[PDB]
Amino acid sequence: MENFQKVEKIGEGTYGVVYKARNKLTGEVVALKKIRLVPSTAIREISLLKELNHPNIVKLLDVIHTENKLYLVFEFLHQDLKKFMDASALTGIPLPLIKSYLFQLLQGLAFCHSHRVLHRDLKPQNLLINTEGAIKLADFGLARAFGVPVRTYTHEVVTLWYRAPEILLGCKYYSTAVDIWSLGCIFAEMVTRRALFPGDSEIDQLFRIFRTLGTPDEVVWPGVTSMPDYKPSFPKWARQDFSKVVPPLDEDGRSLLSQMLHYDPNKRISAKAALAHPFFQDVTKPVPHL
Ligand SMILES: Brc1cccc(-c2cc(NCc3ccncc3)n3nccc3n2)c1
Repeated sequence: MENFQKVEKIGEGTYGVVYKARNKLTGEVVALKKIRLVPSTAIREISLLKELNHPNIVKLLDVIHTENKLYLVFEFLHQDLKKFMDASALTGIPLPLIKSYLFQLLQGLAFCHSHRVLHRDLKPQNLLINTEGAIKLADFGLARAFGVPVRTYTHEVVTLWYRAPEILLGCKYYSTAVDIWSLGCIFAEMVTRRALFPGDSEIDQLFRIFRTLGTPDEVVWPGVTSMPDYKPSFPKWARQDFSKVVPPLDEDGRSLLSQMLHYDPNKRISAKAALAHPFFQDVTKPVPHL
């Protein structure tokens, strides 16, 4: 905390304020995250993340716990995907770059998932990009450490847009499939230049999902009608063709996206199988203009 000079507020994250900072001694530029409460379970979970190192995962440099306050020190990246998508609304991200980013994000997932660590709150705001054509996932593993609240510490609404349907339907246990759902929602958003499912409450989110993909049933999703927040009185909507949902996307893309958005989490494609999908046959790594 005093080992760091604040350079600038980046924003108010899920768990606290996020700062760009400089290591006062070493001069290293880092992202400093304050985690508002701390519990031994959290400290032990966090420490395990220091080993979860991968080029597509923002590096956890240190955990500082002093005076019952908690700070996480990460590798700093200059830009996130949400700002990048906004900045390129006029023209859209070129497909070769969307493809490269999707490819790298799936690599990040495949790595963490193989160590059985989930993100659970993937969203454009925590996908970070550099001037080298790289993209990295920020805040991996934190949801398991600190929970995911409804409001941030500054009362901002945590988005539901990328939340998997099994969460919304009140599953007690999350699998890695929840991240593949979020990431498919982001893939669709990069392609169309519009969020796929911009829900503004849990039921609005669910009902937006049903409107596009069909109200799930026992045929598409064995066991769905027995989940805690499922109701027989949900309206029954018919599925739309993906040709209509993500129009410009080619047949490989639409086929991969559909597998990433399968209702049944057990059927939803894994990150590892997604990397082998023919969509990625001609993948390259362009530099974004930035
Ligand atoms: Br607020 C908020 C919510 C979720 C993630 C981040 C965030 C942003 C960046 N940098 C992107 C950025 C930097 C400066 N200004 C805007 C965005 N970094 N870099 C390392 C971790 C990290 N976490 C910030």
